[PDB]
Amino acid sequence: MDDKELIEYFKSQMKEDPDMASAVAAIRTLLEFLKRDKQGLRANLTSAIETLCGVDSSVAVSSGGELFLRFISCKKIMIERGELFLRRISLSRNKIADLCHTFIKDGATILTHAYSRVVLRVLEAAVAAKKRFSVYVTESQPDLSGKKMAKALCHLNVPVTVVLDAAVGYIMEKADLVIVGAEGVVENGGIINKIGTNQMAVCAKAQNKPFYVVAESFKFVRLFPLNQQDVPDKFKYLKEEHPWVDYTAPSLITLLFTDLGVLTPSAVSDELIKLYLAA
Amino acid sequence: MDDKELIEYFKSQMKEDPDMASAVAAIRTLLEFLKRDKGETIQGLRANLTSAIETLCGVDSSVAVSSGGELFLRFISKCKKIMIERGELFLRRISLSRNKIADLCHTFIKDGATILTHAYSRVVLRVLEAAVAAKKRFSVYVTESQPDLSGKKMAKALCHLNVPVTVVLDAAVGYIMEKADLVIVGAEGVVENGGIINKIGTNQMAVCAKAQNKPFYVVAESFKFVRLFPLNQQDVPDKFKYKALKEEHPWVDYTAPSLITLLFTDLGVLTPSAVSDELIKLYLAAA
Amino acid sequence: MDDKELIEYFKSQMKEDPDMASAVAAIRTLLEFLKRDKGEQGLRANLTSAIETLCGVDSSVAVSSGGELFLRFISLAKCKKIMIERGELFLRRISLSRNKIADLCHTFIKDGATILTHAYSRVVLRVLEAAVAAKKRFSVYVTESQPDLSGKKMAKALCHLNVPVTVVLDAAVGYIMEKADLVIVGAEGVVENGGIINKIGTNQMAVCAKAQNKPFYVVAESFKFVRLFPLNQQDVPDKFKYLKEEHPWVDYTAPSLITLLFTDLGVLTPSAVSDELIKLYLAA
Amino acid sequence: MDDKELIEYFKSQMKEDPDMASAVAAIRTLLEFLKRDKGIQGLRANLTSAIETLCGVDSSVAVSSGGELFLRFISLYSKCKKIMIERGELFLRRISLSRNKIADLCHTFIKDGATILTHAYSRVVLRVLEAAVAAKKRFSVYVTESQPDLSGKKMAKALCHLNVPVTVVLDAAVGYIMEKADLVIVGAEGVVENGGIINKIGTNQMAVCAKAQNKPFYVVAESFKFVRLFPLNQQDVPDKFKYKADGQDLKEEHPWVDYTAPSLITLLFTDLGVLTPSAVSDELIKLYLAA
Ligand SMILES: [Cl-]
Repeated sequence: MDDKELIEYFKSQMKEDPDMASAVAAIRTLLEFLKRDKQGLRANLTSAIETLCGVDSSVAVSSGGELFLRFISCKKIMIERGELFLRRISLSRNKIADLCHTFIKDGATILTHAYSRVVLRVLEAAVAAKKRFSVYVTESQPDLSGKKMAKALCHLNVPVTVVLDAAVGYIMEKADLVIVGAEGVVENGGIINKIGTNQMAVCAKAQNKPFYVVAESFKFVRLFPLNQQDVPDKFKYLKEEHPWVDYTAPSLITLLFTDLGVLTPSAVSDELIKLYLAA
Repeated sequence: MDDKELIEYFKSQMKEDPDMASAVAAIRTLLEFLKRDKGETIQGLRANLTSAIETLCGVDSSVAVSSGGELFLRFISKCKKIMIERGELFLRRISLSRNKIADLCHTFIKDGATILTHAYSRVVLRVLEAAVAAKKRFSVYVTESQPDLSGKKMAKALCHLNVPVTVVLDAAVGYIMEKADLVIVGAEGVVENGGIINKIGTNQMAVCAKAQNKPFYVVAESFKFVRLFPLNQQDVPDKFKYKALKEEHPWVDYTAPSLITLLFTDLGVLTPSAVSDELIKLYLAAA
Repeated sequence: MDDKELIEYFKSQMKEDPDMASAVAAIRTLLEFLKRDKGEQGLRANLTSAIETLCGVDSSVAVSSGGELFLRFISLAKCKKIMIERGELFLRRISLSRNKIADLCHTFIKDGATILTHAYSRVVLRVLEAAVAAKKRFSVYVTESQPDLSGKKMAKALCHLNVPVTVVLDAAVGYIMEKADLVIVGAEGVVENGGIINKIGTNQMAVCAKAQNKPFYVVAESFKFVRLFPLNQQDVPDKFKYLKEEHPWVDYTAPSLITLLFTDLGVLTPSAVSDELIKLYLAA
Repeated sequence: MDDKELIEYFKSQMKEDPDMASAVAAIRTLLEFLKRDKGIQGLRANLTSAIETLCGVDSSVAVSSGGELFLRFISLYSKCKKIMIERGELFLRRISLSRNKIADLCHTFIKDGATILTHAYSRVVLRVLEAAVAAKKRFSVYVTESQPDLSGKKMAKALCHLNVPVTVVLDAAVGYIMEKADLVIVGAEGVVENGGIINKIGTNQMAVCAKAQNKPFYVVAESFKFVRLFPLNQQDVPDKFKYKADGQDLKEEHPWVDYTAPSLITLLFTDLGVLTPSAVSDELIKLYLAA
C-alpha cells in the first residue's frame, strides 16, 4: 500500500458503514496494510501510516492505533494477533450496552449530549429489556448532531426532545440521569468529548444527578489534563473560538461503562495500565 | 377462600407451570386469597387473616416462601381498599426479577469459559440461556446433587439448549474445580450478612472454589432476602433444614459471605457486605 | 501360572478375605505365580513383571507400588530362585504394618473426640478398634461415599464395635465439618511429595478441614508409597482413575492439606515422605 | 459468690474506676465469679450464665455483648483442669487495649481548628479527644447536656479540666448548633449487625441533622459492643435495653437509647479498624467466630 491507498481503504471503510467507530476503520486499514509486502523494516513502515491517518484528528484514531501496534508482538503472527485484536475491539459496544442499560430505571428521563453511537446502543438495549424511558438531547452546535441523535431515537420509537445547548442547566431538573459517550478517556478517568459535555457534567453534579460515560477501551488515551488547556490542540481544531471537544474532570463523573467493565474514574488508571501492557 | 382452597390454589399455580418459583406461586395465592376475602370487613382483618395464610403456605419449607410472603404483606399498608393495587404492582415486579438477573449476569460469562454449578437452579438456567442467546460459547460441569439428583435434571435441561455439559459426583467437586473458570449458583435465600442458604453441597463447593481463587457467583431474586444472620450451620432454622448408627440429611447448608464473590440481583450486582443496606431499603420499601 | 489363573487367584484372595488389602493380595498371587512357575532366567524377571501389570485388574495404585517394592527386594540374587524366601519374608513383614500403625495412633484419638472419615478403610477401622477396645469413647461421622456406598459399609462395621456413628451425604462434608474434631482417612497411595491418592471425595474433605483448622490425618502402610509426583488432579494417571459424565474413582490431595501421616515407618509430616520413600525404595 | 455478691463486686469495680467501660467492669466480675465458683462443667456454664443476665441489672447492650463474647471465647479430672480462667484473663487483656487503639485511629481525622459536636458523656470519645491534645491539635467542642441525667454537663467539665474549649447546649439546639460544627463524634452503647448503633437517646436526632448539612458523623466504639441485632426501626431495639436504664396524659415515653441506621453514619472507629457501616457484618462474624 501507500498514502493514496490508505486514505482510501480507510475513508471508504467508514462510508460502507458510518456506524463504525472512526478508530475501528483505521485499525481495519492497518491490519489491511500489514496484508501487503515488499524485520523492523516494516515496523517503521506502519508507524509511518498512523500519522498519515492524521487525516482525522479523533483522539481514538490516535490511541487505538497506538494500542493496535503495541499488541503486535515471519510477519504472519502479526497479522494474526492483529486480527485477534480487531475481532476483540468490535465486541466492545455490545459489552458496554449489556453493562450499562441496566442502570436505567423504568420510567426514567435521560439527558444526553450530541450524538453517540455507543449511547444509542445503550438505549436500544434498554428498550429490548422492556424499559420505558424518555430522552432529552442537546441540538449540539455547530453540526447539529443532536438533531441527528433525536432522529435515530425517534426511529426506535423512543420519546425524545431536542433542546438548545443553552438550555441544559434549565432542563436538568427534569432528568434522572445523564448518559454521554466519549472521544477519549484520559489517565485520570476524566473524558474528552464534544464541546458542551463539561457544562452538562457541571450542571448534573450541582443537582446531584448521576453522570454516566459509555466508551470503548480503545479510546483510553495517555494524557492527564488538569484543565481545558492541557488538551492538545490537534484534538480540538480575539474574535471567535471553536473547540470541538472539551475536557470533563473525573470529579464530575459517576461511572464509566467500558468493555473492561463498570468503573469509577479513579479505577481507570489501573485498567489503562493492564490495557497498554496487554502483551 | 379457606385453607383447603389456598393449598390447592398454590399447588395448581406451580402445577400449570413447573418453571415458576415457589415464592412467586405463593405470592400470587395471597393475591387471590386477598381478592376472594370480601367476606372479611375491617381493613385490619384483611391484613390479619392474610398473615394466617402465610403460615398455611408455610407448608413449603422454602425460605423464599417466608421472605416473599413477608415482603408481600409489608408492601401493603375503609372496607374499600387499594391494597390489591399494590399487591399486583408487587407481583408485577418480582416477575421481572429472574430476567433482570439473566441479562445482568450473562454478560460476565467469557467465551470458552467452563462453568461449575450445583444441582438445579431456575435462575442459573435462565442466565445460561441468555448466554447462548448472546452467542457465547461455554461448557458446564454440574453436580448430580444427591439425594433427588436435580443436577441430572439440570444437565438435561442444558443439553436441550445445546450447551456442552458434564454431570459429576458431589464428591468430585474439589477434584473438578481445577478445570472450571468460575462458579455460578442459585439460592434458596439471601441472609442479612450477604451469605446464602442453598441446596446441601453449596457450602463445600464455595470453600473449594475459594482455595483455588475461582470466582464464586450467586444469582438470586430480591424476594429471597431474609431476616436471618447465622454464624454457622447450627444457626439455620430447621424449618428450612430438616436436621441439626444414625443418619443426618439436611436439605440445605449455609455459605458465609467470606466465601461469596458477588451476588447478581434484580437490585444489581452486590458484594456480600453491601447486602445489608439493600435488605434494609428493600424491607422499608413502603416509605 | 497363566493370565487366567493369575487373575482368578487374585480375585479369590480379597473375595474370601476382604480384610486383606488389594496390594497384599497382589503379592500373594505373585508369590504363587513365581512358585507355581518353574523353568527359566531373565525370563523369570520379565515374565513376572509382564504379569504384574496384568494384576492391573485392580486399577488400585497400591498394586503398582506394592508390586514394585516386592519385586525390587526379591530380585537381589535355579538356586537364585530363592527369591521366594525373600517373598515370604516381605509378605511376612508387610503383614505387620496395619498393627504398627494402629499403635502409632492410639495417642491422637483423645477420649470424647468426634472423628470425621471418608468411605471405607481397613486401616482406619483398625486404628479405631485399637482405640475403642483400648478404653476410649468417641463418635464418628462418615460420608456414604458414592457410587458404591462404601461409607455405609464402613458405618456398619463401626456399629458392630458399638461406636456411635452417623452417615452423611458426600455433599454434607462442609456442613458437618464444624462438629468434627479431626478427620482420619486412609490412602490408596502416598505420592513422592507427601500427598495422597484416595477415593474420590477425599480432596474436598481436606480443603474443608483446613479452612476450619481441623487436623487432617492419613493412616496408611508404607507399601503404598508410589513413585509418582502429581501436582494436580490432571497429573494422576488415567490407569488409576478409572451430555457427558466423568467418573474418577480417586483424587489427589496435596501435601499442604495434610497434617500428619501414620505409617509402619513412623509418624510423618508430608515434607518427610520424599526422603523416606527413597530411603525405602533403596533398601539393599 | 451469690447474686448480692456479684452486684456489689460489679458496682465496686465501677466505683473503683469510673473510667472503666461498664462492660469491662462486668466481664471482670464474671471472671471473679468463675474463679470462686465451687460448683461440674455443665453447672459452671449455666451458672456463669444465670448471673451474666443477673448483671443484666444495668440494661446496657454492652454488658450483654461483652458477657456473651466472653462466655464464647472462654467456652470449649477434666473438670479442675479448666483452662477457662487462663483464656478468660487473656480476653480481658485484649479488650482493655481497644479503647486506646480507637483513640489513635480517630484523632487523625480531627482537622486543626475544627469544632467537634458530641452528645452526652462518652469515655471513649473523651480518650479520643485527649489523644488529640497530645497530637498538638487545636479544636473546640459543643456538647448536649443530655436529659435526664445531664451527663453532658459532666462531659463538659472533664473537657474543661483538660483545657479544651467546650460549650454546653440544650438537647433542643442540635439542629440550631449543627451549623457551627465541622463534624460529629459520638460513642455507642452497641453496634448492630447492619452497622447502625444503639446509643443515648438523642443520638439519632443528631445524626439526621448532621446528614442534612453533610457533616461527617463519626462513631468510636470498642468491638465487645458488637451485638447480634439487625434493627429496621426504633421498635426493633429490645425493651430491656431502652427501659429502666442508665391515663390520658402519658410521659409513657422514657427510652434511654435510640437507634441510628447505617445510612446516617460515615465511619465507625474500632479496635478492629476504621469501618464503614456495611463492613461491620463481616467484622462481627470474624469477631464472634474467632476462637
Ligand atoms: Cl455496532
